[PDB]
Amino acid sequence: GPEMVRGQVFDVGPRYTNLSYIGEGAYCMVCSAYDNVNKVRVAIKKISPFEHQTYCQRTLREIKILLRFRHENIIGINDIIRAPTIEQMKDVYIVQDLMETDLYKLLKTQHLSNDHICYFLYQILRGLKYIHSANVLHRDLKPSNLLLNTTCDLKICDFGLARVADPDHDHTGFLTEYVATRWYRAPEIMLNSKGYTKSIDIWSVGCILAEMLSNRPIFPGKHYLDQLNHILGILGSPSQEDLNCIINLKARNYLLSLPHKNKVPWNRLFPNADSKALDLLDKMLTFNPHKRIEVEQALAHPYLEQYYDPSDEPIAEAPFKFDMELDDLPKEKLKELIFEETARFQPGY
Repeated sequence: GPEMVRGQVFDVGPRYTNLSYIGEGAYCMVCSAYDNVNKVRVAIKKISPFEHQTYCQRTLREIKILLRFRHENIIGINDIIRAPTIEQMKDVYIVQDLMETDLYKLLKTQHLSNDHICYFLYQILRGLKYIHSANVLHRDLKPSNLLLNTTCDLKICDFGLARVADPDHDHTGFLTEYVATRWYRAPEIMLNSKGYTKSIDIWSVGCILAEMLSNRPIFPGKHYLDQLNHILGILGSPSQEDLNCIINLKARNYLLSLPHKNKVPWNRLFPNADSKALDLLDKMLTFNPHKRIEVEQALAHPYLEQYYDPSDEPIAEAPFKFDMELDDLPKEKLKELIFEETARFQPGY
């Protein structure tokens, strides 16, 4: 019958032996297993999304993106297991390269050399350039979404919150709430942004970089507005012309109402960090999203010159303009669309 893992059913069938449980989630469960056709241990997350209309949007988005992206710094999909019919399908299993750890697990325990920090940051930017070249925004870059194997190869995962970029419809009101992880939110998310620009991802990488320099998140806000307060605590009060790009008065006046606080110098917060690294951190974490450095510009920064090579930093061939309108879609057209996009892995194809 179906083999079990910590109680639940985990029937990944005759290609994947020797189940070895790793973790859980709201609808996830991930296990180690032996891939008999290719003789390598692989990862498998078992998604059970079809009850919540919001979980199918996150599942169809990840699956669609991941299959079209092919990049050494973005996790791929090796296989997909589901039932042969739509109505027998209660689960979808995604087979990925097994990855021993992630940056979150590693920052909790290991203190990174400057060579490691430089290398991990290069790998993030190089895969991000491919994402942005496909006109995709990740929107949830944090350490736990950066996998690593035992030779410190880095791969970006979990495109569940990703959108096709849309800079012309990015503006919104003050305190317009947001799904992505709080500690890595750009300040403009809390002021006037829906997170539909590429600059939303650079800020998160900036945050990852700061956390790599010190094994500590730089802006650990505890609720939605403390986040903005943490950022201004270190960047200092936004300049006049910075404020002169915030047209929304509810956001502009909140900023005016705060007492003047001085910039905290980076060399102070990170006094054994490479000075080249602090200067790029500066450009990645500029308050003004338009002043903020772009991904390809970050790759050509002197801090990464030992690795920089634009001919070896590939861009996507197939960009999206298919924002796919997934959230005007009922229970069933999501399930039927997840069913259709996985067909290329079913036997008889």
